[PDB]
Amino acid sequence: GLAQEAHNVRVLGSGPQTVVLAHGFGTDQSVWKYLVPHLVEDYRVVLFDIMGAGTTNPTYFNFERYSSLEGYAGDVIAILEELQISSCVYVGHSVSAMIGVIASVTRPDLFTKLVTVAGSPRYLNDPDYFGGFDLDELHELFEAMKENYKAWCSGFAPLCVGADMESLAVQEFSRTLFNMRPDIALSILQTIFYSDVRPLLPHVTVPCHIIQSVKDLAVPVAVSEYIHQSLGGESILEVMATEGHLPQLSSPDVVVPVLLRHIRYAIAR
Ligand SMILES: [Mg+2]
Ligand SMILES: [Mg+2]
Ligand code: NA
Repeated sequence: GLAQEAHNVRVLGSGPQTVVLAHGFGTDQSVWKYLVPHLVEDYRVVLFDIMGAGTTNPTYFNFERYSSLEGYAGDVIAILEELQISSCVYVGHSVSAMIGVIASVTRPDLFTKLVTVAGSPRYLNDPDYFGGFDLDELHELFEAMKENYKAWCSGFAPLCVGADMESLAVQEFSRTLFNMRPDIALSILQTIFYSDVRPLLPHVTVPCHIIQSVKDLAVPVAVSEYIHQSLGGESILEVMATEGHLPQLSSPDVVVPVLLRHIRYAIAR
């Protein structure tokens, strides 16, 4: 299939229950490597890479399509229809959280449940909302990406994963970051940091399970609280006693059980 080839779609497990695992910026579907073995016995598991990941063809990259998160939401829908999947649980890491939120407002029929890991509808600050970042901070971040991409990746990965340089996850993430073509990495990260999905949250109807590390460089806990307060369907908040923006990769011993519970169980009342 077209989307299956372009997004490295892999379908594992078995059964009528389907779980889609969608990774965030700088990594790929390997971010789920410790969760997948605990799902395949009970679920059909759909893995894919978002366009622009270092595992995808950079000559392909459609800069206009991916200048807005709507392009990534369209990709999710196209993958499910190409796979003829009419219903799934969608687990979205970082940017893939809001991508699933957007896809669920366009096509609520495709999702029985959203599970977000370190999602945020807005990273910039305004007088009534603290996203965590201001404009000149972002400017200097983007200039570092342009000036020395390898040095940027090497400094960014430990801060993002929230661990020392020699952490396994830091080293994995350093490598997947540096496999992105620098102009594509910059374009995607600008699309992410300048997004605003806040107006869409009240229009969500799919129940959402909102997960993050208590200490996440990219997501203040107050943002997760804001998501819970703004969503138009049922939702539950579970802040984890972990540090890091890729907690399913760096702290799987405790984060995999959290994800399993929220994939498996419905919100009470
Ligand atoms: Mg991201
Ligand atoms: Mg206001
Ligand atoms: Na639904």
